[PDB]
Amino acid sequence: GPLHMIDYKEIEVEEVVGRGAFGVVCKAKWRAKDVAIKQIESESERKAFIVELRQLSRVNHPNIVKLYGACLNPVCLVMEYAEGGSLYNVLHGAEPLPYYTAAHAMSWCLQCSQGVAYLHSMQPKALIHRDLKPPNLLLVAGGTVLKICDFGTAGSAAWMAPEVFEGSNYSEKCDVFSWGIILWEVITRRKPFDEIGGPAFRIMWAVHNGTRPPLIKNLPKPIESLMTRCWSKDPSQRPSMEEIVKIMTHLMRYFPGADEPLQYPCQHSLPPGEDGRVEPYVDFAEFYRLWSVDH
Ligand SMILES: CC(C)Oc1c(NC(=O)c2csc3c(=O)[nH]cnc23)cccc1C(=O)N1CCN(C)CC1
Repeated sequence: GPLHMIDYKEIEVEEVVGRGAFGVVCKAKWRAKDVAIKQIESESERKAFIVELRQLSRVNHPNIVKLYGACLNPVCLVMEYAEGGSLYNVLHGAEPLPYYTAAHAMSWCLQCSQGVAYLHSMQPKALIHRDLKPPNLLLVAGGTVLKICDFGTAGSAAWMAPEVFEGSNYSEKCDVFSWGIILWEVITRRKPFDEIGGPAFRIMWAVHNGTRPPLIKNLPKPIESLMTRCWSKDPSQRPSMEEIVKIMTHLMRYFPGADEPLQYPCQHSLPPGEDGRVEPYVDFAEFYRLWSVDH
């Protein structure tokens, strides 16, 4: 795909917003447009920079970040600016947190899977993201449109498939595991394996033994099936991302109002930690209503 060579004199850096998977993201202006620039900081992030630049350029999809171009002095990428911030920040970040609905949660997960499905259909070899998690998912258009960023692989223990941290023969089915966890996360508004915590290896061990995050009380069985399939030990028993996009598209019939921008605040307090099952943040009342009207 097309790319622009950037003169750094054409960039006016406004403020530093935070760090990506590598480097530093800064809000900027270029060609009088609102951009986000990602500067390398460690010089050891050179491999990551080359990988992201290599992938983002050939990738072209509504649910993957627009790469506008690159500047080589100093070494930085010029991408689109995400107004809403990361999905992680929307779920768990700074108070006051925005209120969101089951429709949003389902819509976000559909959009995410849409991007990943595109990546998995790349020619001649599939493109695996290898790092799917809410900090690498961005929200634009008032939090109604999701974009995948941070392709530096193409603190992640909670979203990683068991075969990945085992160094084993992993395929694109590891992305499917990640998506499974993300689905659980947006439904519950809980950090996966927050209960476990510790350092990384404590989660890795838990997941490796077959620990998955707790089941959700009152969750629809078709969503529950999809979720628990996505996080099977055997990679072959997980669905394809092509199948996930189709299933999720069809469930959106029972999730209307997904295009309503995040605007209402939320004062969020959490139920007891481990009961076996957890309460969803979102309400499935309307789902069940619209379902029984059809079925
Ligand atoms: C992850 C973070 C930087 O994400 C935000 C962004 N990010 C972007 O616009 C962005 C555009 S491209 C791109 C990328 O490739 N990686 C990470 N972020 C981006 C913007 C505003 C707030 C946030 C946001 O959650 N922080 C709020 C403030 N906190 C100190 C840091 C997190």
